[PDB]
Amino acid sequence: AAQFTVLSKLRTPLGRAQDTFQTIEGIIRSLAAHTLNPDQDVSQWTTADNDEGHGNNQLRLVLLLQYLENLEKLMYNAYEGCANALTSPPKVIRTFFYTNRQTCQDWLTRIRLSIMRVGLLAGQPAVTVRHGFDLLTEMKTNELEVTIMMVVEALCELHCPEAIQGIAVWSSSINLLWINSVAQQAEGRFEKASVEYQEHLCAMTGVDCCISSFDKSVLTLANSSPEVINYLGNKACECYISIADWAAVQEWQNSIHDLKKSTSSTSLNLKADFNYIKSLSSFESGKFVECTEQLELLPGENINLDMKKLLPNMLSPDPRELQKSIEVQLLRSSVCLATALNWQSITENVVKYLKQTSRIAIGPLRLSTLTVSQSLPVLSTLQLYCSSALENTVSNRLSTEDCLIPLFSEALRSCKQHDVRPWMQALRYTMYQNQLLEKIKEQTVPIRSHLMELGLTAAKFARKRGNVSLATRLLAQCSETTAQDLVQHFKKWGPELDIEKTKLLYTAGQSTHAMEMLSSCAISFCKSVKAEYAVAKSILTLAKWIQAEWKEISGQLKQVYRAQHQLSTLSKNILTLIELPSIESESTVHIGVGEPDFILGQLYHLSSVQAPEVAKSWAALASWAYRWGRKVVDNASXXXXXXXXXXXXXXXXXXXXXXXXXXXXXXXXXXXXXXXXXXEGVIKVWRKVVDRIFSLYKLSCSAYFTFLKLNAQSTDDMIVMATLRLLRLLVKHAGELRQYLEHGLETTPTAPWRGIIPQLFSRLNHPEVYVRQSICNLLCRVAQDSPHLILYPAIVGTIQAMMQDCYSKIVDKLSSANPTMVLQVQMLVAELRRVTWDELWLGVLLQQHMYVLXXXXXXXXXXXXXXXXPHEKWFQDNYGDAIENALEKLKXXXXXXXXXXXXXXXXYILRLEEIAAMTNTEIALPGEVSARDTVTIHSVGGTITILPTKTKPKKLLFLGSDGKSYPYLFKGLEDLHLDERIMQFLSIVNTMFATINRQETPRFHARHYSVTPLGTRSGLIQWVDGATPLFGLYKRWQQREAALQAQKIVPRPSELYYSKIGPALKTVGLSLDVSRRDWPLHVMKAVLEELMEATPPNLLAKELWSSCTTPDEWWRVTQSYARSTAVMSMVGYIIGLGDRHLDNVLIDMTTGEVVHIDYNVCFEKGKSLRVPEKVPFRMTQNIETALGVTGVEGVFRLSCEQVLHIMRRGRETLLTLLEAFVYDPLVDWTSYAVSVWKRVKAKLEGRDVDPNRRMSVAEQVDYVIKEATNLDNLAQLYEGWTAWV
Ligand SMILES: O=P(O)(O)O[C@H]1[C@H](OP(=O)(O)O)[C@H](OP(=O)(O)O)[C@H](OP(=O)(O)O)[C@@H](OP(=O)(O)O)[C@H]1OP(=O)(O)O
Ligand SMILES: Nc1ncnc2c1ncn2[C@@H]1O[C@H](COP(=O)(O)OP(=O)(O)NP(=O)(O)O)[C@@H](O)[C@H]1O
Repeated sequence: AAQFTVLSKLRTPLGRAQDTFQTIEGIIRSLAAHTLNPDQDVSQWTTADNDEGHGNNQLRLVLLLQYLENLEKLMYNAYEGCANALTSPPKVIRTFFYTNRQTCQDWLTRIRLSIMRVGLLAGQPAVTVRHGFDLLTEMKTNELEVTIMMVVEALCELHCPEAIQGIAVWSSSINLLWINSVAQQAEGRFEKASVEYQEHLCAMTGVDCCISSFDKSVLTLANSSPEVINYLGNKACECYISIADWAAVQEWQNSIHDLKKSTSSTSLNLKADFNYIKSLSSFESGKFVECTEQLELLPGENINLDMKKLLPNMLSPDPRELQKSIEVQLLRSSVCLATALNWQSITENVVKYLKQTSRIAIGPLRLSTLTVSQSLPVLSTLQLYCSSALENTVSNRLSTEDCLIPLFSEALRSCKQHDVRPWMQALRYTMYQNQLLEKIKEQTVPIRSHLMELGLTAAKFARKRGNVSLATRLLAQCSETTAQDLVQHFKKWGPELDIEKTKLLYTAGQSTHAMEMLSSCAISFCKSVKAEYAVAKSILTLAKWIQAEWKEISGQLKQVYRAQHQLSTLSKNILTLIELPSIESESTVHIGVGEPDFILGQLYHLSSVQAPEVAKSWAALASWAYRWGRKVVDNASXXXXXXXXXXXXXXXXXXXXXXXXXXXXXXXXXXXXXXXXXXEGVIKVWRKVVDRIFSLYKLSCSAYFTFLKLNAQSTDDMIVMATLRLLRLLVKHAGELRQYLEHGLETTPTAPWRGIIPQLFSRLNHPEVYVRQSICNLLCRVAQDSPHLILYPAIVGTIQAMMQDCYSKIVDKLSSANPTMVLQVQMLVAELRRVTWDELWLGVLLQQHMYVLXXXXXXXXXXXXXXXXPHEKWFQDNYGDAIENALEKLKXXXXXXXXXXXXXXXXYILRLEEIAAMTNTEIALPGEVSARDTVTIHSVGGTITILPTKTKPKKLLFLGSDGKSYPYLFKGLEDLHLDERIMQFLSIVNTMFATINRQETPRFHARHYSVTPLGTRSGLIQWVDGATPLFGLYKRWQQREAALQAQKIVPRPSELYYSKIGPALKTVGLSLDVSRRDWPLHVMKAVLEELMEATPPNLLAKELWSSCTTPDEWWRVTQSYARSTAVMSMVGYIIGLGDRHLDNVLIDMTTGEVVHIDYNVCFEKGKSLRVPEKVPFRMTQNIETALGVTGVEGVFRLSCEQVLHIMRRGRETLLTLLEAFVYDPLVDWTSYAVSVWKRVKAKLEGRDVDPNRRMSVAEQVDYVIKEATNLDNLAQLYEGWTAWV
């Protein structure tokens, strides 16, 4: 319909071009006016004949908005155009829409204000958000506050506090301190938002309107225009209603009435049916008489004592009204059933009522599919589930498990992105059944456990968002206004309830009381029957809380330590917990280990022994032991004295004792030192002391091995860290603690080692004997049941005998299960290596022509001819006279003629038959690290394409069993060994975002491809599909502009830049012959400014908008793009990625994510070039506009801060991996690697640019953004970078 309207020059059956606009404008204005006053009763939009017409009204309202959205897109494409998103319309249409652009834009900006209200009414925040952003962008020259209000409300409905915060900062640069409060409410903090709203209202009116609430001192620690006043007043009521605080609602109503009567506002009025609120309060309080009496005033069919027309007339198409109607119907059914209990008397009519209610409640879920939303409504889903549960209990009389709401504790780890309202609705309908159980004499289903589970989960979610009052009420209900009250009232779900109470006490501010309660609870849990997950959780929580207050708790730990070798409540409790009866001695930790630090180790050991099935207990103990072991070993670089004195039957004894442990080939050095100092039983004491010093490493190794064995449950990020630590300790110290490493490696599984395989292969040249054997055995074992990860590396390596015997053994071991596969793999590798002739001859001739102006040339030519002796036959039959020509020219135009002929014949498409072809192959694809069900190669592409201007790349495709094509890129003489390390690093970084990705719609991810080297110079790189280069959009825009200007090729970036820098330099005195270094800064800034003003800054934004189908999809794609850009910007700045031109940045229109390809200018290599680069990442005009109206002030900055926080927390693993990359014999860095590692470490530690000052995450993000967005740095950049676009 939209296409027909645009293609007809707006001349539809509705009338002329103006009649259509007038009709749409009138309908939109009427609907918008009805939003302000819900009593307008718009004809054909608020009335229906039955319950089915009402759903149709909402459907029609959504369709109208979709039609307008498509019409605008088509008009824009008609007068401006796109780049592959939409097809160019005919010339006649383009000519008409180009001369009428002003009228079309004026009409749109004229109705944009009403469209936002209509979108807000229809429950489609995406429409109003997009329209608001478009309206704000045009406002570059009191309608500004209304737009901000609608935009903030829409963003609040979408649960996007980051965008709200960005908008607050953006608006602060134009009396808008109330936006932050809405941001707080968008995160689920209803208790704090109401207080902030009251504080703002008391200042915008001058009259105090506060109400009684929880202690404001601890509330903050746990987490003038009439329109603004009314908006804030209504939001406060909404916040109070969300947590179901009826008393607070009544108090707020009284306060609002008093404030209105004390200021004669005449415009401030709460828009909320209080009769419905009173009915809800009465129903929840158990007073069914008052509830049924109050329900008679609400609209709709009378309470049960036709079925199709249950909803009343004049109903607004607002989903909020539908939710209220459904709630009223549910309450009526519940009251009717309760009165009927005290089976077809009053059970026959209620079933039909509930069935109709359920049929109506599925409307919103159905509408959620018409628009690609990727998610279902939350309140609407629970309404339908509650109706189903009520229907089941009315017919089964609470006798089947289907009568309960399917809300369990499992939602704790899968629904962290939702507020507490769903739990409130579930609890409201569950308590009714619990109370109803008292009127059923027959057997029923146990609801007490379900109620306890729901209450505990609701309390946990309430505490996680600062709602102390709600959490207190829920905990009290489960247990059947000041912190002191909570302390005096709280100090299969027993242990969970106790731990939750302790956590709430800690959140309220009483850390000492919470610690004491946890200690008392742990002492009892350690003497329980099961206590599996209860002891570990309590001990780990107590240990974590102790580290927080390390300054105020260090004194107590010392006292408890001294008390053990011979006290407050917490100290005595800790003493009793560690002194419990069933491996760490004080002698091995009395050298450089702090006294309070030993208590933590004992606590970790106790947690690990009381719960051997918990992986967390082992990981914590292993980490603590490893850190202290490294510290004691670094710092160290009675029985012993008695043994030495007895075995040596005054200064000599002291010297010998000092030399025995001075700095412990070691045996020879010790013997020489002893002989030179004293002048053989010293070997026993020396061995005993060296073994005692390495006790921490042994304990850490045992704990790490146990943790890895328990993961054959825990995040892979921790697994990679443990494996890296074990490998590093085994490489560094191998002979001192070999007894543990040997057995552990011989018994450890092979699943947690699939992430450090390259490091294992790299450490195969260790200067030891059993170390190499152990690594080889581990790799051989990994090959079994998983040969797709050892096949290519072993085959390439086998194609210093230490680095050869291991590879041969691995290949032999892997060939014992499929010799045919190994042979085919070797044949394929050989064919690929030989498919890298004409190219060699051309290169040799070109090099000789330049190196000529003797015997070296003759020798090189002879070697090349000897090396060259389907495709080779043709080359030989066509140029076999080369040898004769070279021999005749030895005693020289033949070489020049051959080179010229080759160059002329060079100026792509090849065939596989002439350059063999297998089928039904069972070889793994080149790179299947993450593939549970590996796909084998099925065929090979019959054609090969050669990429021009980029050396000699070959695009080869591979067929799979899944009938899908997998493109690849073959490179010759590139040495892609370093790229593989970068790709592995990217995967390790992505590994740290697994936890945060479970409760965030826009996932934190860094797109990357696979790199498979095929030797020392060649390699196979994966091809990225679905992502287009950013330069394409600029090129298409240039072509469109040229075509438009032709009526009434395109220049290259260098040609366009010089054409402007020439006259500018000539107008000041200098000339083009002057060196680029000696160029005025003002001239460069002026040319950059002139170039930016000529290019449109919304190319990418418009392309992304035109690619999406619905507003919801547009919002999802925009958020995905912002988060991906932030993640890649921080990753690139941390590693030091450079050369970020338009051809190296790709964009996936399907999802909105970005992906980089070239990585040869990493590790700050772009800073030292002919034209140095001073920007950390690309933040040009087009990149910033695609982020929205606020730019880098909202989601981008916050996402960047989050990414930096995660990296700073997990920098240990990144540095460990980088160290391994540095010490790699297969990586060609050319102490450059040491400098690179130090630079990365400094950036990760926050000490990027500072002598001794350590910056913060926010400061670092701000500094990087400022350095990447300033015009002074973008002007003095290479012209090929295209800083103006
Ligand atoms: O109360 P719980 O249900 O046990 O929640 C805890 C804990 O919550 P609190 O910090 O509010 O006490 C943390 O939840 P998030 O921070 O991830 O939202 C997190 O612990 P940390 O972040 O402090 O490490 C995680 O525990 P963990 O990360 O160790 O798995 C989690 O669940 P569990 O404690 O049950 O594991
Ligand atoms: N993984 C990839 N996926 C898709 N396209 C790619 C990939 N890698 C490179 N390309 C593109 O395919 C071509 C490969 O040629 P390439 O050799 O990378 O260009 P180049 O000028 O030599 N830059 P460089 O790679 O640093 O030498 C270029 O046009 C790249 O933009």
